[PDB]
Amino acid sequence: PQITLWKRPLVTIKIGGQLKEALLDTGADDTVIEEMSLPGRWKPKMIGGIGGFIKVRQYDQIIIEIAGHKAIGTVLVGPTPVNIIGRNLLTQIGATLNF
Amino acid sequence: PQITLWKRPLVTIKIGGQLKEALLDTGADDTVIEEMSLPGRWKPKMIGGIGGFIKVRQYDQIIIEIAGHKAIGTVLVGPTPVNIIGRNLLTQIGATLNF
Ligand SMILES: CC(C)(C)NC(=O)[C@@H]1CN(Cc2cccnc2)CCN1C[C@@H](O)C[C@@H](Cc1ccccc1)C(=O)N[C@H]1c2ccccc2C[C@H]1O
Ligand SMILES: [Cl-]
Ligand SMILES: [Cl-]
Repeated sequence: PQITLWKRPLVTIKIGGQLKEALLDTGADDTVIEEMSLPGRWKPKMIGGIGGFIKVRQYDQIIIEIAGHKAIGTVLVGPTPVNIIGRNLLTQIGATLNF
Repeated sequence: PQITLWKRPLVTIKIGGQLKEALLDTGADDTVIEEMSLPGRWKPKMIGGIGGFIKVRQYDQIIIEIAGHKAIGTVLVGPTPVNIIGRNLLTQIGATLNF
């Protein structure tokens, strides 16, 4: 689809068997989801936002369906105020910014 | 252009006669620039992201060029970690996300 930017570009995702709303975020290097369980091993990470850093758990090789499009990649889980689809997964669904 | 997301979507902007690097950020509601001088009066604003909030100075009706495209709109100034072009100006220049 073509998504305009008049409002936040929120879409439905499926991750870990769960449906969530998430933001398509070209400024985000990484994908960051609110607290949930994911399978496999994880390691801690600190990631930096405009207001400082938060501690997250990093899970690799996680499948996500983003507005109907499947992708696999690293997903960070922690106390993010909104669920964020970052560039590591936007690339996989073929998302571009156009003007 | 059509900008892919394999790398950060950094572009050159022009504000106050000077060239700066800035991030095209669909996840940002507003545009916020590192400390610089802008004309006129400012209003207070708090902006929140990952990690919490920062206090910024809001300047309205500022002339700004984004990757060659002319805009006139609200620019926030404050201790942002990187210069960010958000949706208020991305809409002005006609930007969309496409996949
Ligand atoms: C991986 C992670 C998510 C941590 N990345 C970011 O937060 C980066 C940080 N850099 C910076 C960085 C920090 C440390 C190291 N390298 C880089 C600047 C750009 N952000 C990306 C932003 O798009 C993230 C959004 C998230 C958000 C959206 C809505 C509500 C809450 C949080 C963001 O912070 N957006 C906010 C935002 C942004 C600008 C202006 C106004 C507003 C309000 C709000 O829309
Ligand atoms: Cl990845
Ligand atoms: Cl591509």
